[PDB]
This record gives sequence, structure tokens and C-alpha cells, in this order.
Amino acid sequence: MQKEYIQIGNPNVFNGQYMLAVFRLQGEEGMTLVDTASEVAAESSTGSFVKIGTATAFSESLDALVYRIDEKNNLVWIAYPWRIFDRGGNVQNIMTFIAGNVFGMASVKVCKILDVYFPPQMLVQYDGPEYTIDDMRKYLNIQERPIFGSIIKPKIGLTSSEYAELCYDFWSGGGDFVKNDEPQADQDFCPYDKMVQDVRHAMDRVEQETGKTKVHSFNISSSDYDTMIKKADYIQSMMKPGSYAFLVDGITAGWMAIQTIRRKYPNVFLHFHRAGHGAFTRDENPIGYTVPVLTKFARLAGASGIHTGTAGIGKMAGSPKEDVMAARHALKLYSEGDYFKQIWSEIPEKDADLQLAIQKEAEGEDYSNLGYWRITKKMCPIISGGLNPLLIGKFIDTVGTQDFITTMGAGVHSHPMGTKAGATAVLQAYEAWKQKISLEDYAKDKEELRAAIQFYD
Amino acid sequence: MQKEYIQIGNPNVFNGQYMLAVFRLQGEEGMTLVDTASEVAAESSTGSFVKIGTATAFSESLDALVYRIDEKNNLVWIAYPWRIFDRGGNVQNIMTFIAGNVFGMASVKVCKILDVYFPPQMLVQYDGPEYTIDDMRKYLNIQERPIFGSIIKPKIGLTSSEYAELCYDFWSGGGDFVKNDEPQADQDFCPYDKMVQDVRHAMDRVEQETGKTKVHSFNISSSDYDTMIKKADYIQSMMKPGSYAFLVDGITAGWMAIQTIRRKYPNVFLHFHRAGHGAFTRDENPIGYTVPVLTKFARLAGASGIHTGTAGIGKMAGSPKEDVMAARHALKLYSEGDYFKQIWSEIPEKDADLQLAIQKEAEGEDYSNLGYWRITKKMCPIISGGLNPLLIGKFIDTVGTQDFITTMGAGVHSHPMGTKAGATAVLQAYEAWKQKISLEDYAKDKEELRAAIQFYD
Amino acid sequence: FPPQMLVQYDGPEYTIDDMRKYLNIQERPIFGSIIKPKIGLTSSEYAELCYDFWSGGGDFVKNDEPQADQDFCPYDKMVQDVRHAMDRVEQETGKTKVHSFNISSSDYDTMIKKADY
Amino acid sequence: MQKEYIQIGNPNVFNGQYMLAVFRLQGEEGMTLVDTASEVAAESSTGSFVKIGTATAFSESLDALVYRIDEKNNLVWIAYPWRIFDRGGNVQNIMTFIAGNVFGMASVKVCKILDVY
Ligand SMILES: O=C(O)[C@@](O)(COP(=O)(O)O)[C@H](O)[C@H](O)COP(=O)(O)O
Ligand SMILES: O=C(O)[C@@](O)(COP(=O)(O)O)[C@H](O)[C@H](O)COP(=O)(O)O
Ligand SMILES: [Mg+2]
Ligand SMILES: [Mg+2]
Ligand SMILES: [Mg+2]
Ligand SMILES: [Mg+2]
Ligand SMILES: [Mg+2]
Repeated sequence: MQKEYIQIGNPNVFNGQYMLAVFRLQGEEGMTLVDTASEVAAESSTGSFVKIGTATAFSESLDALVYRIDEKNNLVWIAYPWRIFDRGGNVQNIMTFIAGNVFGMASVKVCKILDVYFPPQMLVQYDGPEYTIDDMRKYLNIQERPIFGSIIKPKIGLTSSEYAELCYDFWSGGGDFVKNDEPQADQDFCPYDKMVQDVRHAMDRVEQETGKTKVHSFNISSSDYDTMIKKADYIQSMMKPGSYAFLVDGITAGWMAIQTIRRKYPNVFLHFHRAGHGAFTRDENPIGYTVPVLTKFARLAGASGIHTGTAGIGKMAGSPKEDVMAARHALKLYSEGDYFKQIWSEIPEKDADLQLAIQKEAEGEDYSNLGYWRITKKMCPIISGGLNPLLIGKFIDTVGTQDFITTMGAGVHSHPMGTKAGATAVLQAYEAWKQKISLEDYAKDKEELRAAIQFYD
Repeated sequence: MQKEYIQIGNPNVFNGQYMLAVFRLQGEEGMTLVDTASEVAAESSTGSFVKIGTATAFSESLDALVYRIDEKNNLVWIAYPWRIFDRGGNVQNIMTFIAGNVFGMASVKVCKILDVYFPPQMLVQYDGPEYTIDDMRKYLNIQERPIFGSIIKPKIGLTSSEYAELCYDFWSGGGDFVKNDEPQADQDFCPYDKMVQDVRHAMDRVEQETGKTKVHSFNISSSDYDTMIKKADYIQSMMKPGSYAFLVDGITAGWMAIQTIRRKYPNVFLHFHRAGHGAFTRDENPIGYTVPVLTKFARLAGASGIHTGTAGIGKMAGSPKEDVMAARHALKLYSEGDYFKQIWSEIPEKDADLQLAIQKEAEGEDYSNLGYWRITKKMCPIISGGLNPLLIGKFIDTVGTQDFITTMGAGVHSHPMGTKAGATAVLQAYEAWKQKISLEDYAKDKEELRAAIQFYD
Repeated sequence: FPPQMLVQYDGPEYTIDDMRKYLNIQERPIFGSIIKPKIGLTSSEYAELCYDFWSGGGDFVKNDEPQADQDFCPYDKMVQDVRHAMDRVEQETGKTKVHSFNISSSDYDTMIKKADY
Repeated sequence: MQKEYIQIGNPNVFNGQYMLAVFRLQGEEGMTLVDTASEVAAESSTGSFVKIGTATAFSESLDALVYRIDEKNNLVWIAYPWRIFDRGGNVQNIMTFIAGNVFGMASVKVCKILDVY
């Protein structure tokens, strides 16, 4: 046990100098919960496997503090002086501190970060989002309703032309948003430049035919940084402003890719695809961090949007509690975790305008105009994975909002009447939800929705 | 179940067009192993939760193939046409395919990659290492023995000057190698530029006093790529060539940072620190991929070295089996995984010179000069975590080689007589091992080793 | 100072009258505040107090004399946040405002950096 | 009296986060030495002539501390968290904190900095 990291009940951890975190910890045979907590606090801040002999009073003043313990639920509260984190809003460094070596410690059998708190003084040091769902809505000229999008399937194997065709068919069917599948890139059979050019041409045709703008999120994840920047610059040169978003495989490409795109292209929607996060977040893995934590850090890094899950309605792991908590972490000015209440404002909570905005948000009013110096911009939850027209309404009911992007892959492209019909089916299912008519009743005179009922049941 | 992805016994999977992988898979109750295998192969190549209606004959020719099943051990062999992977040797794209969304599938309760195979035709497409341990040996003018290094502790909180002092004390005590702790960067109290200048001055003093060269591995993990490049360029401007290495938090910063440093500074040792890998690799996490896999991909990306574990001797989770297998994956020309035999050569196995080199390696001879067009350069295992002078000999005995870097934090800086004494103690423990004298007997007239024995027992 | 001596020296160039023209207030004194505490606010908190003072009818805000580029109150962010706060006040009231920035620095190049920014 | 700046005997002043200073202080008639010390510590760090209502817990953690008093010799030992000083090694900013407004307070009759750590 390293007692130098144990200060149970210390009231100074709430003074704005500390980022707080809750771990579910369980050490090997012989270690108590507080012992495991002291060792984790040591390995996630200033120490190592034994008391550090070269420590100075200063470095000891920057120690992480285990300040609360719950033995029954194997919970531990640790406080991190965020001064120890790399400056310049380095988020990968935060994850290195709190989600780094502690996951490999042989003496820790369970190590799951369940919640984290960012004090306003800490929020000051980080980017936060810059282009929001509201900006995309402005470009698309669609208000209030969810943004309806698709993932082009198959995940890999189409040529650039076939890919642009599926884009055209989806948009032309009333769809608003198309994203690359996360691994689609510069494969020889699907040249990336030609993919961009064909997407542009297809978008021009849809805009001509319908008078409506559309949006495509391009995957720019690459081998190195030079290639990603090359792809992004090409897209900028080929697509009209607001008509394109930048998708990054955040987990496998890394937080640095996210922050770099956020800072280099602040006026472009940054689409944080989280392929691989399961190893961190899945309930079955006792070591890692949960999806709410991932989402809060993705907002901290500045992602315009991140996938937050379908609350168990689709095919990816999750329940209404965690996934809806994630969507609220992304959207709300005041969001509640399992253990910390978060206000996404760099201003003291006592401010009258802030409390007013919080009250107005509880009443349904927008806080986005509250002041660039006063809020962390909202981030967009992206709802994907096993969705089809039959499930969108259930999701809307579960999350309690319509401020999000849904993306459907096989839920659109496997529709018996084709992609265009699949997009029409999702729009008709949304109308069914909006008019409070059952999908069976509404589909009586909607052929596309009726076929979606046939295939997806 | 998606039958289009099951081709058990397909003899075309060994023809060099496919990267092979073994998963330990467990689906939810009601799903058979081949069912879970079909769904995993679908979500990791061309498909989704249901057969894709927009699929083409071409794209179906690029499907992943489940070609072998082991019901008893819940094992599944999948073949991925590496043509579907992003070009330019993109490793993050591979990891998105095979270790991405499949980790979030609600219907899969266990999904652990246990081994992977690279055919020569695939190896051609990737960087592999460029700066090796042999290059560092040349610079340090130390042959045969392990490279002895330290991690400066405390993990955070020292000023740039105090940090340089500990560097000086370790080097002056006979240590060869000093690395940043993984989160140390540009904290306000430890300015990065001043830290670099002080390291150069300390190194100059050691070289003056000893006539010996030294190496310091700097952490360049940053918020964005421009800051990392700024740090790298500064270090190049302040340190003599060969005297510095670049450390990157591969997991939290991302594979793109790794590949970018490899390609932009190929003549500098790339130190892949794997802070955070545990959530993927720990035995307790049923979802992820193992350490041998992580290491093989780190060699694919071109890391000069990666942490491979202490075989259970230290404090990080691991056994002799997996950790020694990882070190051999990093070092050898012919390395054995749990399920695949890997030859790190882009040349046909039948080649006489290649088989000769494999035999000569079995006899203890170096293959590094075999030809730049026919080998993937060797990668260096880095041995860290809870190590102290008492354990180094046991590690050398377990791994069966000396081509590695050991790094010790508290094993040096918590030594009762200080850092310089700790470095001398590790050197004396190595001398004890080399002469087949027990540490107990050797410490009789070696004061530093004697105090290390008393403190670390 | 005799008149022949005064010729050799600068004298002021920007006066209170120039600021009056910008502020569009005549006769009455210019009412301003020093953001307090003297040190310890983040750039956001600092801009919040600037907004609150201007919105209440104040014309002029000045840095406290030691406020600068402390790590917890980034100078560049402080400037941007003050700009946005002033923008909001101007939209809500239709009145212009003034902020006096402390450019006192360690050396001359840093002061010029701050001023140009 | 601004009591928030009085923490006599605080042992955390020796942890390296603070620059230390000794003043010879004498306030006007009616103010004790610890009174003059409270006002000087306030005006040389985070406060003013009265408690700052807009202060945050963060900002109060950066308060200067009068941690020692010598009544007989009119001496006061104050600790300044050097994190409040402008970065880039700004020395004029230190002198602005500790040798600035405190020299103009009407209520301080003697205010002499004698040593610093
Ligand atoms: O590859 C896929 O499965 C998807 O394209 C969905 O396809 P379908 O519409 O065919 O289901 C999305 O990337 C996942 O939803 C991501 O998971 P998450 O949202 O949890 O990040
Ligand atoms: O932070 C640490 O624990 C270390 O600096 C070791 O310090 P000590 O010498 O004080 O133990 C290493 O980074 C870890 O060993 C990395 O783990 P791995 O090698 O498994 O990647
Ligand atoms: Mg996808
Ligand atoms: Mg370390
Ligand atoms: Mg030959
Ligand atoms: Mg206010
Ligand atoms: Mg003042």
C-alpha cells in the first residue's frame, strides 16, 4: 500500500484544480480495495510500484488523491490535479495518465473508469467542438427532425462509381446524410480521388433534381498524417462548403488525428467513428472505460459528433441507461453521469445567465447562443448499428430528442426495393412516428414502409 | 447466420492473397460458433448484420472467409484478402477492419484475436522497422549485453533541471538509456524545451567524464501532429544524431502517430510505448487482441522497439509464454505464434538464401545483413515494469537472449543510496548473472547491489 | 518644461476625446472597472465579468495591473473571450465598449506579440 | 481585516510552490500589524480593499498567505504562489505584484521588502 495517495474525504478536491474520476477496481488475492486504489492512483499520476525516492515536495503536491471508497460496489474516487496533464489541450495525454499503464497492472483484476468530471477551469484549456449539428442543419436547411443518413454497404468491395450510385439513390430517396463505412479508403479498386469526384457529381445531380442540399462524411483515416491532410485538402477542393464532413477512426487512428482535424479544419464537421472502442467499453471487459467516459472525452477533444449507441434497439452492445447518458453528455449544457454532474461551461455555476440557461434547457430552449466564451459547444450523437425504418421511432422515444444523426447500412441497402426505396421507408417511418400512427397503419398506403415491415421483421 | 462468409477448408487461403487471423469467439445463447464466426467475418470485411443487397460479384470475391473451426476451444480461423486494406501500408485501417466494430457487437460475448499471419506478398506493402537495436548499439558502442536504461521518476512533477539531474546520475552510474515516463511532456512547471536543453547538457557532462555515449528517448506524444513535429524537430536541433530516440504513446496517440514518426524520422529510434494496450490484451478482457498480435503489428508499422513484457517477473500482467513469444516476434526472422508460423521476409520461403538465414539464426547468427529487399528489419523488445537489479538475471534466463532494452524506474530511483547507486546496482547484478555467481555472494563486496538486495526483497 | 524643450518630445497622441468619439458619450465621465480578483480567474470567467459590467452600463474595462499570460488564464484566449463578450454587449445594447489590455511582459518581443494580437 | 489571507504557521509554505517574502509593515493608527499584513497580502496577490465577491475556490487557492508575524520588529512573512506570476520568466510582473500598489496604500505607513526566497 502506498498511503501517500490516500486522503479519504479531502474537501479540496472540489476546488477546480482536480479532474475527478470513479474506477471500479478489484485487486488480486490479498489486496484490499483501498490498497488497489492507492496503487492505481500512484500509477496514474506521480508514482510507481513503490514510494518514489526522488520525489520532491512539489511533485508530492501534484499527487493523485483517492478521496472516497465504496467497498460494496468496488468503487473508488480519485482526484487528478489537471496541471499534471500536458498543456495545449492534449487529450491523449489524459488518457495516458488515467487509462494507460493501469490497465496492464497484474495486481488489478478489475479497472473500469465509470465517470469523470471536468471543472470549468479545466474546460478552459481544451478546444471543445466548433462546428455543431446546428451548423449542419443550417446547411441542409432541415430543422427539428433527426438527420437521416446511411452507410454505403458493402463495407468494402465497391468501385467509386457504384459507391456514388448508392449515394445518389439514398439522397434522391429523401435521405440527408451519407457516410463512408469506417475502413473505406484508397483501395486500388475504389480510388479515393475518383470516389470524391463521383460523390461530387452525384450530389450535384441530386441538388439539381430536388433543389435540396446533401452531406457526405468522408473517411480520411490514413496511414500517416501527410496522407490524411492530402485527402482532406482534396475534399475541400472538390466539395462545396458545408456539403462534406470529415470522418476519423478515433480509436485505431488515435486521439491526435481527432485533435488535428478539429484544429486544422475547424469549420468542417468532425465525425468521430469509434471502431474498436468495445475493448475499452464493453460490459464484458472488466478493464477499460465506459461509453459515457469516451463520449465526454470526445466532446473535450472537439469532435463535432460521435456514435453513442442505439440503446440496445440495434445490434451493438448497450442499454438505454448508458447510451442515453452518452447522448446527453454530447448534447446537453447540463449532463448527468452515474457519479458526476457536468456543466459544459467554463463559467462559475453561480452565474445568473448560466443558471438561467440551465433552467431554459430543462424547458426545451437552446443554449447554443449563450456565448462562445461561456459554453462548450454541443456535440452530435450519431445513432448507428442494426437500425432500420422499424426501429427509428422506438429510438426517438428512448433517447427523448431528435437532435441527432441516424445512419443505416443494411437497414437501407438491403431493402427489397433498393436503396432509394429504403431511404423513402425511413422517412415514411419517421412520419408515422410524428403523426402518432402505428407503422402497420401508416404502411397501409406506403409501399416502401410496408416492404420494410416485410423484410425487417 | 450469414453463410456467404463460411468456406471451411478452403485451400485458397494459403496462396498469399490473404492475411490470416484466429479469434476466440463466443456468441450469445442460441448462437453456434460457426454462426458467431460468420457474423464476425461479415462485420470485419464486406458485410453487416444481414446479407448486403447492394453487393456485387467482385465485392463478394473480396469477402472474408471463415475457413476453419475448433469447437472445443472456441477458435475460428478467418482469412481476409489484404487487397481490401487501405494502401500505403495503412495499419490503422487493418485494425479498424479486424479489431474495430466487431468488438461492439452485442451478440458476441467473447471476441479475442489470438494470432495473425502475414504472407510475404502482404509484408511487401508495409514499412517495417528502419532504425534497429543494432543501430543504437553502434551508437552506444556496447555489444552483446542488454541495454540498461531507466524511466525518470516521479511519473510527473519534476522540473526540467531535476529531471536532467536524474538523467545525469543514472548515466554516470553506468546506465546506457534514459526514457521519459509516458505522460511527461510540456507541463508548465517542466518546460519541454528547457527539459531538452538540460538533457543535452547532462549528456555532454557524462560524455566528458566517461568518454561514453548515451541515449535519451523523448516522449513526443502531443495534442496534434504539428506539436509532435515541432518537438521532434527541436530535439533533432538540440541533440547529436544517434543520441536521442522518439517515444510515442502508440495506443492513446494512435497508429497514425507511430507510422508518421517512422516515415518522417526513419533514422531515429521509434519507441512504441503501449500505454493503454491492457484493455485490448489482458487475459481478463474477453474482447480485444493479445500482446503477440500487438507486437506483430507494431513491427509491421515500423516501430524500432515496443514493450513486450517481463514474463511475469515484474509488475505488469504476462507470462513467459506470451511475453517471450512477443519478444521473439519482435526479434527473430522466424517467429512462432500460437497458431501461425511467421517468416519476416518478403521472399519465397523456398529461397535457398532465406532458408540458410533461418538456419543460421537457429545457430545464433545475425540476419540483419541478409538484404534490405528481403527482410523486415528486427524490432527491439523493451522490458519494463516493476524491475529491479534482483530480477534482471531471471529475465535474461527466461527470454533466452540479450537483444533488448531494460528500463527501470523505482528499481533505480528508490535505491537507498540514490540514482547513481541504483544504476551501479543493476550493472553489478548483470555482472553477477554473467559470471554465474549468485547475487548474494556477489553482493559481499559490492555495496550498491547489497543495499538493492535488502531494499527490493 | 519650456516651449523649446517640449518640441523635442512626443506628447500624447490618442486622448480621452478620441475614446469619447469611439464610445459616443459626451460630457460625462468614462465609467470603468478593474476585473477582480487581481489574479485567479480563467479567461472565460474574466470575460464573463467584462460582459456583466458592460451590460450594466459600464463603458470601460481594464486588466488589473499584473494580469497577463498565466497558465490558468491564457492570454490569447482571454483576448478572444473579451472580444466575444464585447460583441454580445454591442448586439444587446447597441453601445460600443472599450477594454484596456495589460501588455506588460517579460521582454519587448512578448509585449509586441500581445499588442499585435 | 481580510482574514482569508492569514494562515499563521502554515507548513505548506515550504513545499516549493511559493516564493517567500518579508515586509516591514506599519499601518495607520488603529490597524494592527496583522491587519496591515492582511491588507498588503490581499493587494499583492488576489484581493482588494474588501473581500472579492467574484472570487472562486480556484482563485482563492492562489491567495497569498501571511504565514509569520514578528510584532516587536514590525515584520511579516508572506508566501506568494509563483504560479500567479506571468510566464516567460517575467520579473517586472513579480515586482508589480509585490512592489506595486502596496506602495501607494494610504493606510500603510511603512512597507519595506527586506528579503525574498
Ligand atoms: O459497420 C457498421 O456496423 C456501421 O456502419 C453500421 O452499419 P449497419 O447500418 O449495417 O448496421 C456502423 O459503423 C456501426 O453502427 C458503428 O458502431 P457504433 O455506432 O457503436 O459506433
Ligand atoms: O510507468 C511505468 O510503470 C514504467 O515507466 C515502469 O516504471 P517502473 O520501473 O517504476 O516500474 C513503464 O512505462 C511501464 O512498465 C510500461 O509498462 P509495459 O512495459 O508493460 O508497457
Ligand atoms: Mg461502419
Ligand atoms: Mg512509464
Ligand atoms: Mg536466392
Ligand atoms: Mg454573468
Ligand atoms: Mg489594479
